Amino acid sequence: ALWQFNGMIKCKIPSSEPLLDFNNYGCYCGLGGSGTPVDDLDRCCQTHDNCYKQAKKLDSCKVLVDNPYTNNYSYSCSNNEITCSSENNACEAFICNCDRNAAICFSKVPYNKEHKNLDKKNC
Amino acid sequence: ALWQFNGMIKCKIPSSEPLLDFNNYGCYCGLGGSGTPVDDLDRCCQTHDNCYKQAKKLDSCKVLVDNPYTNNYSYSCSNNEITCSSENNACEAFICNCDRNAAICFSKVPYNKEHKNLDKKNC
Ligand SMILES: CCCCCCCCCCOC[C@@H](COCC(F)(F)F)OP(=O)(O)OC
Ligand SMILES: CCCCCCCCCCOC[C@@H](COCC(F)(F)F)OP(=O)(O)OC
Ligand SMILES: [Ca+2]
Ligand SMILES: [Ca+2]
Repeated sequence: ALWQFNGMIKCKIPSSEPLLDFNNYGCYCGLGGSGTPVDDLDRCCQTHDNCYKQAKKLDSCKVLVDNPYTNNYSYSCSNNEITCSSENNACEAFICNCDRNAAICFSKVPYNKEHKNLDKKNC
Repeated sequence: ALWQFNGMIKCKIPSSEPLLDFNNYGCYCGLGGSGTPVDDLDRCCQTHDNCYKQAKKLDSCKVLVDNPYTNNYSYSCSNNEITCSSENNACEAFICNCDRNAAICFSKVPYNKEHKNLDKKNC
């Protein structure tokens, strides 16, 4: 769910409030997403969005009541490393992987303040 | 919470249904507990019970709405190893530790079918 993803980014980037720092960034970070990513961080978000889309196609996900945003899964952060729990069922394990890859990506790319709340008339 | 503890024991003992195998065992495994533990597994349960008691004394726990049984915390199981998440707050981190130590203990001691549903008139 959204809360585990928030916690994953803080595990990788301890100094951030992700929901504040990464939501509404570029053409992909935030609900939805269209166009050409404006930068590398925006590219991370595009991959993550494709990952959730991939996930929804999954038979194990279509059976669940909740979508990738409210689908709680299990993970741990210890020493700034993320571990998706083996207790997660197929769908949850897939989302956890999507979220874990994005958190790592976020922590590896430059952040451009100018792309925050990006004028979606540039997407 | 009770559900994470259940999941922790299965992480260590993949062949079990803990709620079925370990509840109602000896004088300590299960809600409550009094007397002299009947065996090593029962001793594991006594330590775990003392651990929750310790936890409740904790200032950070007394502030919470829920007791150790319904207090959700975060952890992962990967390769049969348990990791308490660093996202857990003081109280949750303490319970997770209590639960993790008990799961490991359970997996290290012999199980005696004869102590199941132990005649609490022997406690
Ligand atoms: C007017 C309403 C528009 C505002 C958007 C609603 C706010 C809810 C947030 C939804 O969250 C969208 C999102 C969150 O970004 C991650 C972070 F936790 F760090 F913010 O998914 P995405 O895959 O797009 O990010 C890569
Ligand atoms: C008539 C009602 C009595 C039945 C008991 C209620 C059932 C709810 C279970 C409560 O659970 C008690 C308990 C669970 O044992 C762990 C396991 F998940 F493996 F079962 O805590 P404890 O510290 O004592 O174990 C060491
Ligand atoms: Ca998006
Ligand atoms: Ca007990």
